[PDB]
Amino acid sequence: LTESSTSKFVKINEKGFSDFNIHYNEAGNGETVIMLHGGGPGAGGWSNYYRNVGPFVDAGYRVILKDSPGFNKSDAVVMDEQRGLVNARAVKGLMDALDIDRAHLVGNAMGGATALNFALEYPDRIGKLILMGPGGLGPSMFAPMPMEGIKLLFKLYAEPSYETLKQMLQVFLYDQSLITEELLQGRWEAIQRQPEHLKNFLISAQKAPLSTWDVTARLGEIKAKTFITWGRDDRFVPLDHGLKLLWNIDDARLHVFSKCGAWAQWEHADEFNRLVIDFLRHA
Amino acid sequence: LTESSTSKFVKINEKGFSDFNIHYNEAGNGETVIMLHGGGPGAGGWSNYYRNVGPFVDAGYRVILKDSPGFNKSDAVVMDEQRGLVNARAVKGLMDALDIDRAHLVGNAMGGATALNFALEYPDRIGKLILMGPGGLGPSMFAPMPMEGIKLLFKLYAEPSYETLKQMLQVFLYDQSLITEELLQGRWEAIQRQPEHLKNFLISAQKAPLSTWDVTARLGEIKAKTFITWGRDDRFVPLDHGLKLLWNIDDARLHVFSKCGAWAQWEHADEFNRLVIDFLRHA
Amino acid sequence: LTESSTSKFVKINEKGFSDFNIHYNEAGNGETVIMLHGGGPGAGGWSNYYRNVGPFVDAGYRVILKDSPGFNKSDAVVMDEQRGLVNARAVKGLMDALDIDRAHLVGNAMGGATALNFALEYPDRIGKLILMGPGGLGPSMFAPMPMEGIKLLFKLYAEPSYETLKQMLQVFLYDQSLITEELLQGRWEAIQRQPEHLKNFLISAQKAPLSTWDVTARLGEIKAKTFITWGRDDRFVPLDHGLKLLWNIDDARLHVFSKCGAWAQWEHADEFNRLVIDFLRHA
Amino acid sequence: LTESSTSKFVKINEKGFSDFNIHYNEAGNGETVIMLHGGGPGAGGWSNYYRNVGPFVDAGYRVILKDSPGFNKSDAVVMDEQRGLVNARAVKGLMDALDIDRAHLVGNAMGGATALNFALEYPDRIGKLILMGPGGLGPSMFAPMPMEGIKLLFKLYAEPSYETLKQMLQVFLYDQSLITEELLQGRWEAIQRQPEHLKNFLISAQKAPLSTWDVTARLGEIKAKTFITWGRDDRFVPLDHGLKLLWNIDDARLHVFSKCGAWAQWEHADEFNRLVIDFLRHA
Ligand SMILES: O=C(O)/C(O)=C\C=C\C(=O)c1ccccc1
Ligand SMILES: O=C(O)/C(O)=C\C=C\C(=O)c1ccccc1
Ligand SMILES: O=C(O)/C(O)=C\C=C\C(=O)c1ccccc1
Ligand SMILES: O=C(O)/C(O)=C\C=C\C(=O)c1ccccc1
Ligand code: NA
Ligand code: NA
Ligand code: NA
Ligand code: NA
Repeated sequence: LTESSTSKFVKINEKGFSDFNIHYNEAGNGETVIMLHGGGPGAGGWSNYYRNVGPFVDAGYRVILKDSPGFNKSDAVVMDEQRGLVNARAVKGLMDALDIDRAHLVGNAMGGATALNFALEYPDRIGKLILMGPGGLGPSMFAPMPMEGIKLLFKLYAEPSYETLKQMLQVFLYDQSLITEELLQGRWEAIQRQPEHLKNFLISAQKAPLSTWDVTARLGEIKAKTFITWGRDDRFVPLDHGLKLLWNIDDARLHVFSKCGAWAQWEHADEFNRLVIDFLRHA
Repeated sequence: LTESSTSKFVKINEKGFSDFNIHYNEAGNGETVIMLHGGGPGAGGWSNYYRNVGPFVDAGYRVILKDSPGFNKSDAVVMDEQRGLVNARAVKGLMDALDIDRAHLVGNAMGGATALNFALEYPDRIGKLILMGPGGLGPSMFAPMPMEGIKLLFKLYAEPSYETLKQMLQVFLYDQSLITEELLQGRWEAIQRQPEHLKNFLISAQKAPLSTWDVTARLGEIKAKTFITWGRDDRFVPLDHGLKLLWNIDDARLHVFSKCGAWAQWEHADEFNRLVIDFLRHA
Repeated sequence: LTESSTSKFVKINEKGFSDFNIHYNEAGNGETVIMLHGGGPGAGGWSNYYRNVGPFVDAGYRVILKDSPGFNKSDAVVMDEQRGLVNARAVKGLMDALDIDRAHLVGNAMGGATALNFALEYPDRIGKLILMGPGGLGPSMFAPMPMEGIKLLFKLYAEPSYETLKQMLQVFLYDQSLITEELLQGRWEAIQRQPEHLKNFLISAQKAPLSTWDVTARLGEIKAKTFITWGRDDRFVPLDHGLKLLWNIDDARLHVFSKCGAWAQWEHADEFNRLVIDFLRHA
Repeated sequence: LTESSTSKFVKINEKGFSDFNIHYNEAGNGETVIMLHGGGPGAGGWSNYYRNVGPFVDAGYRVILKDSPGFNKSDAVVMDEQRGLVNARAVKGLMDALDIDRAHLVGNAMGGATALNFALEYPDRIGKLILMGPGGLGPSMFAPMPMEGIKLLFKLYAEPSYETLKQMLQVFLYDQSLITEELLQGRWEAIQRQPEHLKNFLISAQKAPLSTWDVTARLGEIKAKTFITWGRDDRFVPLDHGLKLLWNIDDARLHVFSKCGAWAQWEHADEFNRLVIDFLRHA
């Protein structure tokens, strides 16, 4: 599978969205699993999940790697509401357009926020819920905020450079040897190709600060079976939030990977794939 | 499989042990997995692991449910050293007697301490290491100690009664509906059948308090791939110790079950069996 | 100072309360400090704060040790709303009746909940806010709930006995040598003298479970300078809630006493008195 | 009081030290309080404690602001052992040279490590122990390590610049408005004046990594009354280590300041001074 061979576009129409272009990468034909990416400069579905798409398709799922609004090849947008919710509206728009009744969701960081908001807003449209270090769940009991990684994410949005990108990826990943030229060049291309996304993200963030994303009080509404993953060494979203989700969601479990930053699906892809596929099949 | 059909005895000779009788329950014939039980009155291998033995044997392992010294049908003993270490010596004694070169270990609570000590003392004799809420790892950063459950364990040792046993099991398990008459009668029979074990446990505990069990400082020596499990609702061994192990053992992961006390292998048997079998096969 | 010499009654009329009798103990004539007690059987203002009233009066404060509705010598009541809020309404009723414009509040456990609700509902009527292990702030990130101490508090409400009272106090206090016959007999007398309070508490608790008390989401509204204290060894209200308050209230500090249960003002009276008086004078 | 008027030098001779020059700033004549600084580039006694020296002297103490070996105006040194211990040896050397029998110690970060090692090695020579976010106490249960601030401290040691110094101070302090030109120019002068200290620090750190500083296992030996302070927002030394000390030292208390980085004695000087003076007088 390649980005090119799996690349698709769909126009969505949900609430605020009118004829809004969503890019996604699709493979497989079984039960639908929609995978949702983080909010860093240059993020997108394919780059975030390229180590996961194959095994999930092999396991028999239909995998959709979605570009959230204002990222990668989806349309540009300035958001005045918290991104988790707006993003979830876009997932519903995509599912309606593609005639998908229910989907399992997988989301890291911003994508975890998207997935939480979707489960809250459209409980009849979700299967299982897989969350990797979801962002926006209020203060940490231990970590000073903004987190180290979030400071770098804002620095790169405001003053994009290849050097600052490398600095951000060094904080993002636990194992520095994973930062190949291929990874760097790829993310840098996505940043260079869509400068408007960077500008728009910063305007959006002013309009709706991270505090507005906090859906903690509503977590008791979630009836989806939930699998929470965390990197032990995540410098972007605090580990204690894994506990917050575990205590507040009715049917959840928590898996923490050692030697792992904020990209567990990439850093620990084999174990992540096995655990999540097992969860989807058997939980 | 039944307790009777799987029941075996072996005399061990390791360090302090001379012609010491160890009872165990064995089934299967593949790679050896030795499962080690907790330290509560009436504990033993079969009762602790009866929901696990079948699936592990089905998966192709040789399962040995070991009775630790001073429990169930193994010989009575008064220990002057911390039980984790003495217990680990007994595992080695059993393996030598049965000509087993390496074993995967599974242990909860006291059995987790046994398994940690074994990995430390005999690193050439262990495969993978599976730890469920291991006891004795020093103070908690959050929980007042002695833990609520430990107070009840000592109360039942000192003044055994069916009522106090039920009180202890109510704290041990998250879901109260799991406390059937079968469970209660079974544990009560093991308590009634070996009063000497109760007396000896209390003498042992005076000679080597829980502080003596703390092997935290040596955790960096462990080279075994390690899978740590915890019940979110464990009132016997504090949840933050799962983090302690995750930060201090080189290659570990942590899985926390929601709605789960100190007997995760029984309370969440299906998920526990699937996760641990996957770990043994693929990690 | 004695209970008898300081004993007063005042009828209150606030919202739901009509000609409702509130008992309190008053001494001193400076700035008013209202001290609010916990929710255990037999609790009351004088017994909870008798080691604190003298030093605060010596420091120049007017101290009011208030009996909350449904405790000690205040009127009996069945509450259908969370007690923190109803209790706070009663504090306002008392202050209005006594022509007190602003008060500093001190409250432990249930009384901490009362004080938080008061600061939220009547921000113009509070000076400084002193909180000792306040109850009802939602789940713990570490402690299984209901807490060990809360289980015993409900057991004593339902089946009052001198033995169960002693068991509860053993969990309440860190240092067992503090449990004198005087303490036990005193609390037992308050329990024996007002059986209706026990019955009513249990009815109230069914109508408004501890979850209803959770004001976490509103903590950002508190503008009062806040001093949070915790016992390291509190088995009634979880230590991590001290962190929750510290991160969520604008101007707070946290002081944790070692070797201390849920009655820090009594167990560590000298240090508590010095710290809180310094805070009132200088913060 | 000024740096110049209080400036003194003393040659020390303790274990490895031979005629080793120690610089310190002294004022007052009562009970001796030795204050010990952190390990950042350009750190020293006067700059670290200039908001504290006056009030402590006013309270009646003899205050010695000590420059640790390899900092500020003390002699250059390459250390092959953990700095906490070597530093503590230097404190003893100073006390012996000045005929001081016992001292109260105050230390932040590296200085907290110095003070812990001193209490362990010379328990007959310490009064009370005041610890502000002491460094080197092993892994955090929550924070990825090396901490954000420690990364910047090493960056500034290796590539000193005014810009990198400002970046470090921005992480060091919670309130950015405290970073005046006076603060920056002062620290920069100390860095420019002693380049050899920077080079030597980096050589020392290679010889004895932060892991070597971990004295956790010995904390039970400390008999000194101990006051632990932490900044809620400390990005250099993890907040949970305040809990570690509180559970492991016999007679400790913990005070956490909100809106506070790694320099609590400067960021919250008034409250810090009041609390520590009260502790020295009355605990
Ligand atoms: O998208 C990425 O891969 C990336 O580099 C960082 C993602 C950061 C987040 O999505 C995020 C969102 C909210 C809070 C914390 C973190
Ligand atoms: O063995 C059992 O099943 C049981 O009821 C309790 C086990 C308790 C422990 O083994 C234990 C050991 C050390 C510390 C904490 C807990
Ligand atoms: O009032 C007392 O002294 C007592 O024994 C226990 C108090 C318990 C509480 O007030 C309480 C309230 C809500 C949650 C936890 C604890
Ligand atoms: O000395 C300073 O003021 C400074 O900027 C940083 C101090 C850092 C430490 O001493 C330190 C030492 C060990 C671990 C963590 C932190
Ligand atoms: Na490489
Ligand atoms: Na049943
Ligand atoms: Na006594
Ligand atoms: Na300014």
